[PDB]
Amino acid sequence: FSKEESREFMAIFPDIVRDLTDAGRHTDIPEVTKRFAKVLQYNVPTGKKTRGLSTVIAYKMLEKPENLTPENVRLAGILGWCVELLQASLLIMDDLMDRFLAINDCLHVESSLYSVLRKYFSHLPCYVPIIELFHDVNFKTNMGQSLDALCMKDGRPILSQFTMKRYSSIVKYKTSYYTFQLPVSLGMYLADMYDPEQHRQAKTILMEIGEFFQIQDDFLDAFGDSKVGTDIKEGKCSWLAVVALQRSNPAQRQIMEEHYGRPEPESTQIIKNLYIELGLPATFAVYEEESFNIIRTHIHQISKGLPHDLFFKIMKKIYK
Amino acid sequence: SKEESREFMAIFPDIVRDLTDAHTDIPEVTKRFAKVLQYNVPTGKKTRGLSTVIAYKMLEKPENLTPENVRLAGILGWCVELLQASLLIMDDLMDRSETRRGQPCWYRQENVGFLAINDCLHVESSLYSVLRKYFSHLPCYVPIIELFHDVNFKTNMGQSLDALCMKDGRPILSQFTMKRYSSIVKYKTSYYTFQLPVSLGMYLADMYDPEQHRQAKTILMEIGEFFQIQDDFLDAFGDSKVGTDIKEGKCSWLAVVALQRSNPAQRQIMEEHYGRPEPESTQIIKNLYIELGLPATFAVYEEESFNIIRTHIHQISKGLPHDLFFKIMKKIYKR
Ligand SMILES: CC(C)=CCC/C(Br)=C/COP(=O)(O)OP(=O)(O)O
Ligand SMILES: [Mg+2]
Ligand SMILES: [Mg+2]
Ligand SMILES: [Mg+2]
Ligand SMILES: [Mg+2]
Ligand SMILES: [Mg+2]
Repeated sequence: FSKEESREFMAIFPDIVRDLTDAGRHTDIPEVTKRFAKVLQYNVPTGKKTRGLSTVIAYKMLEKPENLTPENVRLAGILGWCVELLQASLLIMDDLMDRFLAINDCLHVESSLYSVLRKYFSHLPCYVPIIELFHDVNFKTNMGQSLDALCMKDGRPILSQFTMKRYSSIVKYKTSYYTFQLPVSLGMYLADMYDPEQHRQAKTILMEIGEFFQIQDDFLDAFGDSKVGTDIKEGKCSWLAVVALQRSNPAQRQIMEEHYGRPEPESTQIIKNLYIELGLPATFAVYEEESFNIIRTHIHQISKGLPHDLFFKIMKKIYK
Repeated sequence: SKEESREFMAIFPDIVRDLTDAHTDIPEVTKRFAKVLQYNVPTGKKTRGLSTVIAYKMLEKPENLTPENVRLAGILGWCVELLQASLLIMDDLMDRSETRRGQPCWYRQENVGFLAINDCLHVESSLYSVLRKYFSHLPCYVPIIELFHDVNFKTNMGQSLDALCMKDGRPILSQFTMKRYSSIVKYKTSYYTFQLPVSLGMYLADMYDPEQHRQAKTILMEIGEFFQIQDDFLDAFGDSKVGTDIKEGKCSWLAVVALQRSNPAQRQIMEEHYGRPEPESTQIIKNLYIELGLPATFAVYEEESFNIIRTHIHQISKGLPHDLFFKIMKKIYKR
């Protein structure tokens, strides 16, 4: 993302806060409105904002050059901030589950994106497709979070649940829909691209990119150079654990059963030692090459009048 | 009405099928979501859902009241019950309550706990899927979507304002003012309990006049305030549900009026004993409420508020039916 893109995007955030905390309306509840301004200011604008900026990039690469006015690029930025409000509601739910922030702040921040959509988009043709997309992505993300939770019982990982089929479903529902599909489908709708076949072709490639993203992330959690990775300690349904269980003989399976998802640092080292023994680094190297090649092929094959450069830009951001 | 109740209840199983049995690659989580809906949504009294059907039947032109349109009103009623189910799942986790209406709180069930947050967000999100299935081709679609999102935002402001009356599990009695109490009841309860069912009935009847919605809101916020004050009164003085508002340190009408009427010695009793777990501390507060004559004060408020609201309903103008607001009044005041 360019300096211009990053700065124009960040310039919108203070307007979003004023919009949601009823600036100019003279509210009967100033103390709780002032608190909500702090909830937004403290939790929404501080990250890398990759999902929000991806919404702007998608719109710029899908729209006709002649329709790329400062006004339309700003609307794309506002949609990007709606994605970042959803991201913030999900990160807040994570902070609450890990332990100023109240439990209902995640519901409140999620609800706030619909107020922003109504303010800026209610008179445009893309309004109902956009609100229906957010509704559907919200429901699917909740299904993904619940599927992830069904891999744990009484504080212990259920290793029988750690299948590649279940892993692929968790990544798709919990992460890929809101992280990869939502920004691109928002860009398409703002560019008045409603063709189901176009949305379907984009979704197919973006779910593939999303799966590589999460597998790379899972690999680096254990084998990256250090934040310090806690997936093993937390008993997470990670690609490493799924492939470990595929490759394990009964003795190796017993090591996973005894030491996976334990608080003792020694147990994390025992699992890392097993991942090394099982050749998960070499397996990841093969997956990375084969997955990159398949995704590059599918992007080159993209039809229905969709631009390739958008998907290559997204892919190159993940693989580098 | 028996017929109205049974008609309404007959819709629920279809809504569960719409949300779980219509994502074929993830059956374990759709089966679980059916159980979340079945536990939290259809048990006990469905007053808000049924009030949506009643409001519609009193707002719509008699000739337009088909079984099909009455069923759409019922589906909107269930969307209100879906919103309520989401709010109470979350509130019970926040307040660490044991039961609601005798049922163990959802978050307390095996292997839920803080996963109740995801279930809250999931149940709330689900009502928009119901709206899309049944209303996407009707003119009322976007107004109804916008009303649900706006009421959710306002209800969250109410819950957060309620929380600003507590610090580290201790009530902040300086926050217990009638103006703060009125604002909590308006945002936290009255919007989703009273405004939402009536505004849904109006939209389904193609009544979009902002002035009509404004006139309805003014009366329904007044009725909503008496409703919660009566509820607060009966928590302490009702004949045994067992009231735990004092133990929980709630910003109740009783606590607010007690602090208004208290001399400095009586204030110190509230400061020492309000929101404490000890049964003797609840007894001390109840005894203070009796000493301060809160029963007589409630009796006077009940009479005066009934007369003021009745006068305000007589003065309602535009097309709004007076009989709807009198019927709601009769249901709350029981006269
Ligand atoms: C946003 C959000 C989660 C709102 C909850 C609204 C409601 Br309704 C909360 C219930 O209110 P309260 O806890 O004061 O009494 P009780 O639990 O019925 O005894
Ligand atoms: Mg990770
Ligand atoms: Mg409660
Ligand atoms: Mg509460
Ligand atoms: Mg009560
Ligand atoms: Mg209670």
